[PDB]
Amino acid sequence: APDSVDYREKGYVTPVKNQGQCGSCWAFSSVGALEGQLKKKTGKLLNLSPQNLVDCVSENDGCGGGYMTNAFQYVQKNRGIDSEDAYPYVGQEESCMYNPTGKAAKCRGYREIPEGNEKALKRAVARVGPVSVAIDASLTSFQFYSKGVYYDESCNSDNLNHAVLAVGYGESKGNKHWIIKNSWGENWGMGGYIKMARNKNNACGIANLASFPKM
Ligand SMILES: *[C@@H](C(=O)O)[C@H](O)C(=O)N[C@@H](CC(C)C)C(=O)NCCCCNC(N)=[NH2+]
Ligand SMILES: [Ca+2]
Repeated sequence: APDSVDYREKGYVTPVKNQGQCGSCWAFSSVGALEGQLKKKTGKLLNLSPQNLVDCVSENDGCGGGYMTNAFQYVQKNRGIDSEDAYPYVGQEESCMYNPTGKAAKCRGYREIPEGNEKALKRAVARVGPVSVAIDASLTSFQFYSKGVYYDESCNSDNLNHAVLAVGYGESKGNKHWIIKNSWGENWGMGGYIKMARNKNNACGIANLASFPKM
């Protein structure tokens, strides 16, 4: 794998969204990974709809939370997911209103990254594209993060609670990092992004629940 990669630079990443108060981080994380694969396979960069996943992925619990693997499994079974235009985010649970006419991507399965393995994660990011991951996002320091490579020793790898998107990795000031796209709006962090310490004993559990959709 290359020393660094940044998928934002290749145009594989849509703009930063804002999930609001709904517990739908898992939906934003999922469409982020599907959006990456869509661009890589078609050349089109398009917003896919997290609302579609929130209302329809019945293995999950809407605004009460969910998993990305369950979301990819839904898109495969359903034979598609709508675009954001065809199924707009409203930040609260509604009945399923999927319309195949608005279908913008498909999914033929998903793959998990070996638990805790940051090197497999790096290679997945290098080979595949943006990868859905989960972290401990509960610390005050994460929430008020503004710039630099994030590291806080109180972060708990066994307390995953927030799903994000790994869109690259690199190194700043001799500190290795992952480039992480969050869903708290473009004002948060560095334009809605965060560089999180890489190769520091799986900090924040970034490699504990990673996965990506097959397309
Ligand atoms: C994340 C967020 O909006 O900030 C959001 O609360 C979320 O979904 N968290 C996940 C945990 C990460 C993906 C590690 C969540 O808590 N999943 C478990 C939800 C409980 C499942 N219930 C049903 N019926 N499946
Ligand atoms: Ca499942």
